[PDB]
Amino acid sequence: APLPQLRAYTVDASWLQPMAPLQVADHTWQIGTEDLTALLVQTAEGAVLLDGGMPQMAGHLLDNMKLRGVAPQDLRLILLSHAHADHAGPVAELKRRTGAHVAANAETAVLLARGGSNDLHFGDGITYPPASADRIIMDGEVVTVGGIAFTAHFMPGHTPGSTAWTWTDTRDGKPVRIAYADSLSAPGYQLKGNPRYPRLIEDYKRSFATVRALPCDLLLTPHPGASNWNYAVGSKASAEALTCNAYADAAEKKFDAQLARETA
Amino acid sequence: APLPQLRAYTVDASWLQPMAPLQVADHTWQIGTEDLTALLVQTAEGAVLLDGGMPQMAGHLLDNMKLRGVAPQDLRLILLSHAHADHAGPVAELKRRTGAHVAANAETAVLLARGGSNDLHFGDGITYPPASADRIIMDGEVVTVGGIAFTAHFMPGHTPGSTAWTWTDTRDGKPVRIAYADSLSAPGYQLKGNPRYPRLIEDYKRSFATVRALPCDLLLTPHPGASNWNYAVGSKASAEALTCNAYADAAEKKFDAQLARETA
Amino acid sequence: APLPQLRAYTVDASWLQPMAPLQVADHTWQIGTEDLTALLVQTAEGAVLLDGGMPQMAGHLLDNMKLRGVAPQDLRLILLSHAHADHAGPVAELKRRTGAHVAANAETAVLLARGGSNDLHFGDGITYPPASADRIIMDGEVVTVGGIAFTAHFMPGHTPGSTAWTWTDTRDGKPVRIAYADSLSAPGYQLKGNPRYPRLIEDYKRSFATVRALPCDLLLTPHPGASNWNYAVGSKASAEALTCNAYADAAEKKFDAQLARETA
Amino acid sequence: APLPQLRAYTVDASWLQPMAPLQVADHTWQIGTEDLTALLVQTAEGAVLLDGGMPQMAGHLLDNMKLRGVAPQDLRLILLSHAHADHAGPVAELKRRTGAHVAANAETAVLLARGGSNDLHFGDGITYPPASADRIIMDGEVVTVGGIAFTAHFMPGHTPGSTAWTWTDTRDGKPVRIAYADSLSAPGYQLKGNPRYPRLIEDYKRSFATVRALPCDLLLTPHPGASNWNYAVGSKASAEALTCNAYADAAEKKFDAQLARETA
Ligand SMILES: CO[C@@]1(NC(=O)[C@@H](C)C(=O)O)C(=O)N2C(C(=O)O)=C(C)CO[C@@H]21
Ligand SMILES: CO[C@@]1(NC(=O)[C@@H](C)C(=O)O)C(=O)N2C(C(=O)O)=C(C)CO[C@@H]21
Ligand SMILES: CO[C@@]1(NC(=O)[C@@H](C)C(=O)O)C(=O)N2C(C(=O)O)=C(C)CO[C@@H]21
Ligand SMILES: CO[C@@]1(NC(=O)[C@@H](C)C(=O)O)C(=O)N2C(C(=O)O)=C(C)CO[C@@H]21
Ligand SMILES: [Zn+2]
Ligand SMILES: [Zn+2]
Ligand SMILES: [Zn+2]
Ligand SMILES: [Zn+2]
Ligand SMILES: [Zn+2]
Ligand SMILES: [Zn+2]
Ligand SMILES: [Zn+2]
Ligand SMILES: [Zn+2]
Repeated sequence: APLPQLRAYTVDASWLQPMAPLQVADHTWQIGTEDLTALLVQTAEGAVLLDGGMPQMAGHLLDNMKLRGVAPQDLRLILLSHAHADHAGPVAELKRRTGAHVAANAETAVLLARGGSNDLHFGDGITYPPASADRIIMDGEVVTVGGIAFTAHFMPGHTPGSTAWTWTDTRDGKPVRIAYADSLSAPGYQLKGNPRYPRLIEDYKRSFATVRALPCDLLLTPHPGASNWNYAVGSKASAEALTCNAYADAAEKKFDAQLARETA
Repeated sequence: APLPQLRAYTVDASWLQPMAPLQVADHTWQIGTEDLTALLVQTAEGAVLLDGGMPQMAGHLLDNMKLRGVAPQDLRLILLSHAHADHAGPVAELKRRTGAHVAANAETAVLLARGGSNDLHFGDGITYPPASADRIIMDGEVVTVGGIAFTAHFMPGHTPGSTAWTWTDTRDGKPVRIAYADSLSAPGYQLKGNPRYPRLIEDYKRSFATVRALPCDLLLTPHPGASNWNYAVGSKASAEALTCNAYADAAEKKFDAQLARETA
Repeated sequence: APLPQLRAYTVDASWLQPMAPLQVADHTWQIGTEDLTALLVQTAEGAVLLDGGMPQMAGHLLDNMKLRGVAPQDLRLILLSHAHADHAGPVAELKRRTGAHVAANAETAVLLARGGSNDLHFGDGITYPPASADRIIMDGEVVTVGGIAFTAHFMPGHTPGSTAWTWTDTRDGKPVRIAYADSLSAPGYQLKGNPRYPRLIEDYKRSFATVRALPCDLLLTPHPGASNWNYAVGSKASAEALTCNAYADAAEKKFDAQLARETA
Repeated sequence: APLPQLRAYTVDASWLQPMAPLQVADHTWQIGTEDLTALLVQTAEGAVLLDGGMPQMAGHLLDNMKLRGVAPQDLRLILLSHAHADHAGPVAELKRRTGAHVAANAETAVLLARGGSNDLHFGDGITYPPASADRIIMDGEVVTVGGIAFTAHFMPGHTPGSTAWTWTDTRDGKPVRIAYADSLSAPGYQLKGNPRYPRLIEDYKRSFATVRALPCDLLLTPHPGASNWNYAVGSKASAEALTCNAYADAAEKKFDAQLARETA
């Protein structure tokens, strides 16, 4: 009766379905897969990547960047929603091959520094190659790259270092306010009385309020289905998208229903 | 006209005035200096150290531990109020010579991991030897060592990872509630509109409320004068001590007066 | 045509076949599996663990330590042959649950710090949870725990930080010289002209000489079959064991034959 | 009788005497001070910095880079001779302000990661702000930036991670072979029987041989006086420079004389 074999982190095939760059605004592009968001922001002094997807998407991300005429040495900064394997996967590899820097909060940095191991909820089930954060950022801090300002809004819950990012792009000269909000889901989390996360419910609730007040004309999420995006239909991909008010309100209903039946 | 020489971190002589162990409760001992708190908690399965003082206090701390009959290999865990050079100084050296582990929150851990460099307010002026946190702890988490439970209460302000520690000791069988609260001071901090700490005032204000609600019969602070302790007078050292309500209220008045004249 | 799924590191079932502690000398015990070595050395002031095996062996190792009456807080130090997933697997978990310290050379430490990712030969195929080395040790340095002295002998090759450990135990008062030598194999390695390891052949050759001159009356290896141990047969497990001279000489023949046909 | 105050690392004033860029070859420039070498190599795809000097030279280095028309975001890579405070001082600050990457061997990386603390010979006397290495390089590995190839040659001694760097520049179309060799000095080191560095003498001796065989038409050292450079006299600065054979031979004589009188 030998000990069990290691099991790999296997996801849906749509999460790994490569797609060509889809334009969101004048400078923002979706370069991930059909069901996993990876945002590229092209500026005058370099490019910014927000999330990367699964660990095996590093090559694909570099291909799409090459399609936009962004050389590896042109990727200046990597930003994260939260340091889980399905969003921060290729960060370590992308750092070795692009010469980019990684800005994250303290909670995301320590999790990224241990490759997602010892997760508060998942343990060691979803390990990815570890990467080191180069710059610790605080709640409400401003990151500027080539004239575009990225504001961090801490929204703890899914992970302690969950972050929503907001910046103002243009839609052919028309200023658009874009908010990239993190996941508000608690898949399988023990919500009440979790010894690894005592103030979990208080963090989630305040985070629901933080997403509602985001300056946002167009919302995006690490999973496009969470904000009702559909990357397949190209031009019509943002048609049935959700506001921030709808996003936080629908996520809270699921949280409360889950919180209620957890007591049963 | 050469570039200026490096300058060392020099403190008051009372901060480095060694003192014999002073008993606080049945298991809690003060083993630091006259004006710098270093708390030793002796249990059945090992000892816990809360803060260490200046970097040059490592030898003195080990001497006082030897006086209490605590061998180096008996120090099991090191806890921190905040990872500044005058409180977390000897941590790196104490880890090499005691085989102890260090529990800290994410914000304190990243600061401890870079030896206090790149401080949000002090820059590189107060560098100390870096040490690595072994266990990341969350707000309200419980650390237990030999039957004594240590609860963490996040109180950001002085540093982003400022933590107050509470535990229940005895005073000859009589249960006493001890709270070791961090500094609530902002010495020279730019409070309003600090780009390195945008939500600084909101963190301080909520932290004033957090210290008021601490379960506490006897309060201690990293600087004994802040809670009106006087380690010199031995038995009478806790006579004119302050409550948590008085501590947070007096610190807030100074904060507001400082906040008010900062606008001038 | 989606991107391929992650694959887990799967090994032979004998590598994960738990076994009861098998005594090697008066203080040295084998507490790993049938085909994976994990050595426990019990002293007067604590215990030392050499290697741990696969990542999923942490619980089993703690059980065997409990069988020898070694509490988790009695494990003082963890030593490594090399920081590959099949030998340094449970180190990160064993540190969280035993309060132990990890001594390794610089090369092993950086590899352990990135969880075996970005391997010089294996890439990211064999990732394990990352752990941090607490004490950097040099070639020929002495580690002492409870009167037993452990000498490190650098033997680069399999990994840049490969280390053989030697110490003198007793066999009922009779002093025995034990050498725990690392693997001398290069499974699938590109030997000549490897850009990630330019001086690879020079390191291997000098390492063959280093193992020959080890003070050794009884040799052990991370894979028991490499030194012709057979952990199943209990008392007869060390019968057909190899000397250090035979071990290094047989490994060199395979290296040269592999080096010769690599040119073809 | 209080404990002593911390003391700062104070050097000679010539070590901090800023100087304008002095041209060494078509692409190599000296941008440090009069008695501390900091080499800038300008290529088609970016710039490379070799060493930085004292920690307070970060601003000066960026000024000289601005004089050569090298923006901060144009510094792609930082290379180190050894991670002591007087050569690797501004690395941490230069990483935050240039978006550059740091390549170092394992031994230099761990020392750089702890800010030079716990030195094998100096203890905590010469602490500098810690920085993290982004890419671990092996002995003889090739680093290429914009068509210029940098070869690492490990030469342990002064520190375990001491590295000499060689590359081929031009002197108006004429190919020149430049070797930047590390210090071969052991100032105050205990050479024979040092428990922190057991094989110290063997490392130094083999390192004397490694510097002799360096492909070198023009040698430079972290301290210009060690190779008989004189940065003050501008055009005549490389007049009385030493070969590699002379450099290693003169350093060995001092080592042996020091080794001989250490036995007395
Ligand atoms: C770690 O990755 C996730 N979880 C899993 O893949 C497994 C472990 C599972 O929960 O079944 C996780 O969190 N995600 C999110 C998210 O909203 O972030 C959603 C929607 C669910 O999928 C990924
Ligand atoms: C970094 O150490 C401190 N600051 C200094 O020593 C210098 C830099 C200074 O501010 O003049 C700091 O913070 N302390 C506290 C505290 O309450 O924590 C008090 C009361 C003031 O002294 C120390
Ligand atoms: C990373 O673990 C090893 N390699 C593998 O499991 C796969 C990747 C494989 O090479 O097929 C590795 O090295 N080992 C050794 C050793 O001597 O250390 C031997 C004998 C072969 O197995 C393990
Ligand atoms: C750590 O910096 C050094 N040492 C000191 O500054 C003090 C501590 C001292 O030894 O008196 C050190 O090593 N250097 C070298 C070198 O060759 O690298 C030389 C020539 C001497 O100066 C610097
Ligand atoms: Zn997730
Ligand atoms: Zn997800
Ligand atoms: Zn402080
Ligand atoms: Zn203080
Ligand atoms: Zn291996
Ligand atoms: Zn193996
Ligand atoms: Zn030096
Ligand atoms: Zn020097």
